[PDB]
Amino acid sequence: MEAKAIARYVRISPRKVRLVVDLIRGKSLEEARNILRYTNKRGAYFVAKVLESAAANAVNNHDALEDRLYVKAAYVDEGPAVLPRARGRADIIKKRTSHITVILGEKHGK
Amino acid sequence: MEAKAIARYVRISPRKVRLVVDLIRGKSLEEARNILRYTNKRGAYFVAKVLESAAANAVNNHDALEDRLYVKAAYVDEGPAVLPRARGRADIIKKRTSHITVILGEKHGK
Repeated sequence: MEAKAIARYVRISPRKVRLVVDLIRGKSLEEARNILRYTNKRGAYFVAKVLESAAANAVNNHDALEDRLYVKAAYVDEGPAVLPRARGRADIIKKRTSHITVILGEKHGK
Repeated sequence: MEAKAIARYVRISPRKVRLVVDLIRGKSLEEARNILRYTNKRGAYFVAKVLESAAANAVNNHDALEDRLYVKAAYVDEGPAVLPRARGRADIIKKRTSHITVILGEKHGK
């Protein structure tokens, strides 16, 4: 009935990612892919990656049909702040992370 | 997907209920409540019921704070069909029922 995928600790600000997921909510899988390819917003690549994982889960788990898939939900949860360069005590700032969730469903199913 | 509630077999056409859930997606819990109270669309009552169930679960069981809750996702799936008559031959579907899902989460992100 439903397929989903989640990407955790993505190194992008939730505020930036939110801009991208709102573009694809409610769109067919085909339309969502097209939108993400032609937007130039930082974060598109990461959202496209989760979308492709959700589609694979739909096809592998429930043998759902990709041409019937659409984005029922897409949202972002705030992750912890993290210090890049792991541990090198230089002079770098802290960046926020995001957890991205995409849920796909198909028009007419079982 | 912090706190989720679902209402199944709602005897209202998915197309009609969708117009209601689109209004509250992404809003804070308090604003969604006011939106539903003032909206004069069929299905508002059933959406309100699912929202309140999700809110009760979030606050009572998940120890989440009502002031930080927002509608991360809200969507409608197509449910079983209703025939034109209860007995005798039928050659068309009258309408479809709907399943409504609402997922609440805390603050930041969208």
